[PDB]
Amino acid sequence: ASPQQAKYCYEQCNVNKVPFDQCYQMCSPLERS
Repeated sequence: ASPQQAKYCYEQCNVNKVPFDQCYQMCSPLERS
């Protein structure tokens, strides 16, 4: 597992430019699916 990679995804998603729901859409497979 890698909670760090998850946190990176949820961080960089909005840092770059994506809506929260889109962030969840992309990072969810990584974090928990």
